[PDB]
Amino acid sequence: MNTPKEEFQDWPIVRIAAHLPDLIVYGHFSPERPFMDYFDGVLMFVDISGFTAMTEKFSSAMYMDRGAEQLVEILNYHISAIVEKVLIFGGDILKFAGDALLALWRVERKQLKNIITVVIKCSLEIHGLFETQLDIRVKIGLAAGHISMLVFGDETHSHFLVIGQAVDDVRLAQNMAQMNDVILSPNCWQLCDRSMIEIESVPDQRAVKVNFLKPPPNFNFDEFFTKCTTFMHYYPSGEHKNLLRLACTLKPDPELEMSLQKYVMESILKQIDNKQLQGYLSELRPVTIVFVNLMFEDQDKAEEIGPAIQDAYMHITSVLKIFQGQINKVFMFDKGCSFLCVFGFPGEKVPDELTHALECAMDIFDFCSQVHKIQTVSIGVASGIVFCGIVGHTVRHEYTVIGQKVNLAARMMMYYPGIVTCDSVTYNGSNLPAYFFKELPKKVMKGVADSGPLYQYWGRTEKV
Amino acid sequence: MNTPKEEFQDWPIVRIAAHLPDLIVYGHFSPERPFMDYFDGVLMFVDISGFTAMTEKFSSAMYMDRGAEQLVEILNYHISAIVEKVLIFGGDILKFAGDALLALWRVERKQLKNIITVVIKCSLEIHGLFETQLDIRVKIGLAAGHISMLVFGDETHSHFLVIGQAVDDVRLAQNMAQMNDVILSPNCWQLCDRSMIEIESVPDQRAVKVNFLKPPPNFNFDEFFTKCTTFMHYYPSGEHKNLLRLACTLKPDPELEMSLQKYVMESILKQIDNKQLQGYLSELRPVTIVFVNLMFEDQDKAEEIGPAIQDAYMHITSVLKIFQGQINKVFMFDKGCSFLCVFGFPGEKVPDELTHALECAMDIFDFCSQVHKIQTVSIGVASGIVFCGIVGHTVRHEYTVIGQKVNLAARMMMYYPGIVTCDSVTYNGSNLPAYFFKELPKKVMKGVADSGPLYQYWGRTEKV
Amino acid sequence: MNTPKEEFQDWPIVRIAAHLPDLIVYGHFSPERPFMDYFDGVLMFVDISGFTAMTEKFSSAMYMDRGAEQLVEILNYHISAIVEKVLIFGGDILKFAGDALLALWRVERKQLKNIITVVIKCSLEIHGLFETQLDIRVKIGLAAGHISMLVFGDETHSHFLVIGQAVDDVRLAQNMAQMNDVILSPNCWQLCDRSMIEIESVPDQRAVKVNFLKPPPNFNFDEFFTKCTTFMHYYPSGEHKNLLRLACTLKPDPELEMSLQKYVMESILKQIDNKQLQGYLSELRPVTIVFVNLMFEDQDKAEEIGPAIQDAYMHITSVLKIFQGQINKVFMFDKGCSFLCVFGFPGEKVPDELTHALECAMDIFDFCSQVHKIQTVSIGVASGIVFCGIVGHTVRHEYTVIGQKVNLAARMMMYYPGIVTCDSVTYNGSNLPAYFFKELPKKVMKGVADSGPLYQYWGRTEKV
Ligand SMILES: Nc1ncnc2c1ncn2[C@@H]1O[C@H](COP(=O)(O)CP(=O)(O)OP(=O)(O)O)[C@@H](O)[C@H]1O
Ligand SMILES: Nc1ncnc2c1ncn2[C@@H]1O[C@H](COP(=O)(O)CP(=O)(O)OP(=O)(O)O)[C@@H](O)[C@H]1O
Ligand SMILES: Nc1ncnc2c1ncn2[C@@H]1O[C@H](COP(=O)(O)CP(=O)(O)OP(=O)(O)O)[C@@H](O)[C@H]1O
Ligand SMILES: [Ca+2]
Ligand SMILES: [Ca+2]
Ligand SMILES: [Ca+2]
Ligand SMILES: [Cl-]
Ligand SMILES: [Cl-]
Ligand SMILES: [Cl-]
Ligand SMILES: [Cl-]
Ligand SMILES: [Cl-]
Ligand SMILES: [Cl-]
Repeated sequence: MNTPKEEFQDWPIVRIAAHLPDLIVYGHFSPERPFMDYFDGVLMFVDISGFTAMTEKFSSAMYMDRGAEQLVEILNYHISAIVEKVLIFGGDILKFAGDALLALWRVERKQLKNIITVVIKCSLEIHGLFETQLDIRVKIGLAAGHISMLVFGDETHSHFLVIGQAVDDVRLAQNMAQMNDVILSPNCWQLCDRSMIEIESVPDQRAVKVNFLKPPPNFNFDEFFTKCTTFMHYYPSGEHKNLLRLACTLKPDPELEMSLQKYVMESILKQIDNKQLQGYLSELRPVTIVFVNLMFEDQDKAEEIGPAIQDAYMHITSVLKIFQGQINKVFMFDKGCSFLCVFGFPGEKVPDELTHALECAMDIFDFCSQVHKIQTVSIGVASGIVFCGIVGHTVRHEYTVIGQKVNLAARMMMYYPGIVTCDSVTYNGSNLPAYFFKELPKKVMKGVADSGPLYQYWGRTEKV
Repeated sequence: MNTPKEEFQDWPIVRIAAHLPDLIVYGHFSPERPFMDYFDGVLMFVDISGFTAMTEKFSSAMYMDRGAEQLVEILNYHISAIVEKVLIFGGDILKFAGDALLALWRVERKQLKNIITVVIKCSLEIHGLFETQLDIRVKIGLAAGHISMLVFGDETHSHFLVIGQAVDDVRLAQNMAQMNDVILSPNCWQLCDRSMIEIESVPDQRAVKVNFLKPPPNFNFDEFFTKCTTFMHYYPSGEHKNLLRLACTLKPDPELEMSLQKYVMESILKQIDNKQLQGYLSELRPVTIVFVNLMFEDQDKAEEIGPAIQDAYMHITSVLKIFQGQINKVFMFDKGCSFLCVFGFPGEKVPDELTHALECAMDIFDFCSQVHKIQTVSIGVASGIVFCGIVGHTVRHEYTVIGQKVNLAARMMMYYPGIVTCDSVTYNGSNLPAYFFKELPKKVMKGVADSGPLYQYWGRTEKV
Repeated sequence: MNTPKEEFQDWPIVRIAAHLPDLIVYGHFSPERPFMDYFDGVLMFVDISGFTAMTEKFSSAMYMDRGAEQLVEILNYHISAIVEKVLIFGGDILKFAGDALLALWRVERKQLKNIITVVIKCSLEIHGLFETQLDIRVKIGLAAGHISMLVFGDETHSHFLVIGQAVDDVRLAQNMAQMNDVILSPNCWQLCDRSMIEIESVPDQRAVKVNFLKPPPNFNFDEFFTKCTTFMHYYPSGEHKNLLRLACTLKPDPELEMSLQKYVMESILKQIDNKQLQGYLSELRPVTIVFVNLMFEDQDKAEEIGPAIQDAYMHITSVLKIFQGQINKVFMFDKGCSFLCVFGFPGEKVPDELTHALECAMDIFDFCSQVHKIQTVSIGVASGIVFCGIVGHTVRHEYTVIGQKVNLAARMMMYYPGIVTCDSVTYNGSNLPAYFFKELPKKVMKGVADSGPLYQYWGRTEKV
C-alpha cells in the first residue's frame, strides 16, 4: 500500500489563527465578558522607525500608483524576518501596531530569569538585522513580571489586551531607546542574570541599555535554549519541528473557529474565505483616524479597569456602527486604554466621513466621561492618506494602519488631554460651522512631522 | 548541467480530472450516445449520517453568516480522509451524492474474492475513523458482481452511471446498516473468502454484517495487497507511488480535455479557469430541488434502459434550459433512474423559480411517461436552504447539494409514486392557483424530519 | 532552536522579473534614453509553426467556448519545455514573439566558439521534442557575433531591443529553415568548432544546416558544459542549483522594482498584484493589429538608429494614448525596427476601434516619415480574433499575441512598403468613406493563409 505525501491543508481555521497569538488560539477561556486572566512573562516591544516617512514617500509619482504594493512588500520582507526570529526563539507575537509589534514569553515565575536571557539574545539578533542593509531603525523595549489579560466584547466580536506594570514598562523602555537600542525595564534588569548581561545605565533612568551578552566559560546557548523549551507549551517539536507555529497544524473544529473568528474583521474573513481578491486589502487610502484614550486611577488593576473597558467598548462599537467606523486595535498606551478607530476602511467609504468622525468622537467622549472609573477621556482626530493592509509573516500577521496621520491622532490625544481634538484637514473638510471648534495653541510634539493648525471640537452647543 | 526541480503543474486538464473517476478519465469509449460497457467489480457505498442536520444548524445565527464556509470545511476534513483511504486501498471514487459516495474496484472475475478482502479491510478502516472523534455516523454497503456502465448525453454534455444487480444491492445493503455497520450483499458474501471474514446475519435478510477480519496464521496484509495491485491498472507506483492518483500526472491533450469537460458544469469550469473567486461556489442558498425518478420493467438490463434514459435525458435537458434549471446528478436509486435537478444554482437565480420548477416538472412527467420502457415516472419538488459546493478531496471532488429538502424531494418521489408532488414552501410560494394542486394524505417517511403538508401538482386542466 | 523550512516567497519583484530577461533584471544601466550597450554573444531564434492555424481552429464550436483556455494550456505545455532547456543550458530568454522566442548567451569573445557548441547541443535537444508527439514544427536559427542593446522609453515605460548583424542573421537563418531544421548563420559557422559539427550546405546560401554533433574521442559534454559555466554570470549554482533562474531569488528592493516594472504592461501588473483574476488575460478577442515598420540606411548601427527609435517611440506612445492602443512588442525585423501595436487589449475596448487604428496609423506614418534617419515607414493594419495571453514558463513568460491577423499585418508592412495598408475587415468595418482608401493589387504572401482584398489607407485629403 502506498503512503502518499499529505499536502499541507490551509483550512480556514488555520488562516484565521495566523491573525491571533497562541494566547488566544490555545486559550479556551470563558465566553463571559469581561474575562480576566493573570500570569507572568517577558515582553518584547519591537518598534521600527522610518516607515511612516516611507509611507508618505510611496504616495509620490515615482511609485507609479503601486505605492501600496511596494510598501507592503518592503515592510513585510523586513517584519517577516523579525517575526521569524521571535517565533524561532519561542515567543508569541501578541499584536501588531503599525510598524511595531509586541511579543510575549509566558512562563512560570521561576523561569523568568533564564527566559530573559533567551529574549535578550533574540533582541540582539533582531537589532542585528538593522545593522546590515533604506532609512529604518529599530528600538526594542523589554519588560518582565506580572501580566494580566483582559478579553472584552460582545456576542459577535472579541478583543483582548494585556495590562499591568510590565506592559507599561515595556512601552516606557522602548520610548527611551536611542535608535537601535535594546532597553530593559528596571524590573527586567533586577530579575535578569546579571553575570551574563553587560549593560550601560540610562540618564535619569533606572531602566538600562544592553551592550552585549558575556556568556560564562561553560555556557552553550543551544543547550540552554533546549532546557528553556521544557517550559514552552507550544514550541514546535518532534514531527513538527520544521514548522514556525503549532497553529499551522490546527484542524477544523467549528466551535473553536466560531470563537476565533470573532477577533478578526469581516473584510479579512472575506479574503480568507476567497470571496475577495487579495490585492484589495493593501491600500493607501484617505481615512480619518479617531484615537480614543481612556485614563483610569490605576491602569495596572485589571479587575477595576476591565468592567469599564467593556462598558466603553459596548458604547463605542454601537456609535461606530451608526457613524460607519471601525475599531482597528485596542491596547494599553501608558496611562490608559486606547482604541484606534478608523473611518473609511474597505467597504465603509461614505461621504461626510469627516463630520461623522467628529460627531462619533463627541458621543464617545460624552458617554465615556461618565463610565465609572474612567478618570479622563481624550480623543484625537486626524485625516489623510494612510497605509491599510496585512503586516507580518504568512504564519502570523494582522491588518493594521501606518501613517503620519495615525501618529498625529495618537500624539494629539496625549498632548491635549481631556478634550476632543482635530487636525486641519478634518476641520476644513467637515460639514460643520466654524464656532463648533476652537483653534488651539500649537504644541511641539514627539515623532509628528508637522501638525498644521489643530482645533478642539467644542461641539454644537456653547459652553463659553 | 543542472537538473532543477520540476514544480507540479496544475494544468486545467488535471483540475478537470479531479471531478471524474478513472473509469471516465482513462476510459476512451465512443462518443455515440447511449454507450454501454460491461465489467465486474466490487462496489462500496459510504453514507455519512448527520450532515443534513448540521446543514440545518449552520444556517443559525451562531455561525455569523459563515455557515457555508464552516460546513464545507468540516465536511471536507472528514470526507477527504475517507477519499484518501479508498484511493490508497486502490478504489476509484465514482460519484459523490451529498454526504455519501460510491466507490468501485474494477477487476477480472477471478480476482473478485481477493479484492473483496481488500475492500472490507478498507471499509473497517473507514468505520474506524467514526469510532474516534460531533454528531456523525457512517453506514457502508458492499456489493460485488456484474456491473454495466451507461454513458448518455449530447454534443456538449455527458453523464455516466452504473447499473445492475450489484448496483441495486450496494444501496440495499447500505440502507440496512445500523449506524456504523458494514453490510455485505448476499452475492458479495457468497464470493468472499469466508475463512477470513467473521459475520453476524441480519433480520429477514440474506445480506450480512461484518464483525471483523480473522486472518489465517500465515496471512500478511501488505503482501496480499501487493499481489492484488497486479490487477489494478491505475494504482500509483514507481516514480509515482507518492501520488494519490495517476490522474495527477495527466498532461495537456485538447482532445481528451474536450471529452472530459462535457461532464463538468459550466460554473465549475469557470472556477477551474480562474475566472471566478473560489469562495463563491460554497453557499447555503435557497433553491428548489426537482427529483425525477424513472422506473423500468427491468432496471438491471442496460441495453433496454439505456435508450430510454438517453431519450429522457434529451427532453429533460431541453425543458430545464427553458425553465432555467440544471441537472446536478443522475444515478440508479433502487427501482429506477433518478435525476437530481436544481433551480437557483449559481447564475440561474430567477424570480418565479417555484412556478418554473413545477411547470418543468409537469412537462418532464408528461413526456417521460410516454417514453417506451418507462414504466412509471415520479417527481418530488421541495424548496429550502440547501448547501451547494465542492465536496471531497483536492484530488477527487465534485459539486453537490446537501440538505433536508434534498432528502425530502427524494423521499416524496418514492413514497408518492406515479405523480408530481411538492412541499408547502413550493406550494405557497408558487404563482399558481390553489386548484392546480391537491392536498395529500400525510405519510411517515424515512430520514425526513418533517414534511409539513404535501401536495400533488395536479396541473392546469382538470382530470377529476 | 528549530531551523524551520523557509517557504519560497513569490514577492511582487520576483513575479515582475518572470517577464524580463537577466539582461534587464541584473543590468543596472542608466535611466537616460536612449541608452546603448555593446557585447558579444550567441543568439537562438526558436520559431514554432502551426499555432496560428491551431488558434484559428480553437475558435470553433467543438472547443465549447474554452478555446482560449485550451490554447494557452497546450501552447505553454510545449513552450515551457523549450524554455526549460534554454535555461538549463545557460541561455537568457530575451523576448517572446507570438509562438516564437529569442534567446541569448552573452559571453566574452574568446568563449564564443565553445558556447556555440553548447547552444547547438541545446537546439538539437529542442528539435528533438518535436520529433516525438498535434500539427506543429520548429525552425531554429543560430547566430553569433557582436550585439548591441538599446533601451528606450520615457519616465514610466521602458523597452529594450537587440540590434546588429547577428540579430539580422538569426532571423534570416530561421526563415531558411525547412521544417525542423537548425540553421547556423555564416558567421556562426565560421566561429564554431567545425571538427565537431557536421553540416550540410544550403541552396544559394552561405548559412548551413546542422546534421549532428560528432564529438571527438575524449569529449565529455558535462565536463565541457561545466567549463563553459565559468563564463556564465547568472547560472544557478551551489545552494541554488535546483532553481531554473537566479531571478527566483530576487529580494524586495523598491528602486529595482520601480525600474523593472516600467517594462511590464499595466494589466499584467494588476494581475501580479492580485487585483484581477488570472483567467482574464487569456482570451481569444477581436482586436486590430497595427504593425509599424521603420527602415534605416544602416540598421546595425545602434548610435545612429537609437535616437530615431526613441523619437519615434515618443510620438507613437502619445498617439496610441489618444486613439486608445498599446505597444505590445518592439523588435528588429530584418530591415527595420517594428512596433507591434494593438487596439482592443484588456480595458481598451472602444467602439470605432477600426477608425481609430487607421487614423492613429496615418499619424504615426506622417510623423515617423520625417524623423531624421528614418528612410521608410510601412504600416500594416489587420483585424480579427487573436489570442492574447501569457506565454512561456512560470519562471519566464510574457504577454503576447498569436493569430493569422498578426501575421497578415506583418506581411502587409513588408510586401507593401512605404504606405499604410489595411485588410478587408478593417476597411469594411471603418467609419470612413471609401475614397479614403485605394484597392491594391493582390500579392502572394508568405505564411498568410488568405488576405481577402487589401487596401491602402490613402487618407482624408486627395494626393491623386
Ligand atoms: N497602527 C498603530 N497602532 C497603535 N499606535 C500607533 C499606530 N501608529 C502610530 N501609533 C502611535 O504613534 C505614536 C508616534 O510613535 P513613535 O513610535 O515615536 C514613531 P517612530 O517609531 O519613531 O517612527 P515611525 O513614525 O516611522 O513609526 C506612538 O505613540 C505610537 O504608539
Ligand atoms: N445530493 C444527493 N444526491 C442523491 N441523493 C440524495 C442527495 N441528498 C439526499 N439524497 C437522498 O435522500 C434520502 C434520505 O437519505 P438517508 O440516506 O436515509 C439520510 P442519512 O444518511 O441517515 O442522514 P443525512 O440526512 O444527514 O444524510 C436518500 O434516499 C438519499 O439517496
Ligand atoms: N506576436 C508576434 N510578434 C512579432 N512578430 C509576429 C508575431 N506574430 C506574427 N509575427 C510575424 O508574422 C510573420 C509570419 O511568420 P512565419 O514566422 O512565416 C509563420 P510560421 O512560423 O511558419 O507559423 P505560424 O503562423 O503557426 O506562426 C513573421 O514575419 C513573424 O515575425
Ligand atoms: Ca514606529
Ligand atoms: Ca447521508
Ligand atoms: Ca511562428
Ligand atoms: Cl495588547
Ligand atoms: Cl485589539
Ligand atoms: Cl452512478
Ligand atoms: Cl451524473
Ligand atoms: Cl529584441
Ligand atoms: Cl518590447
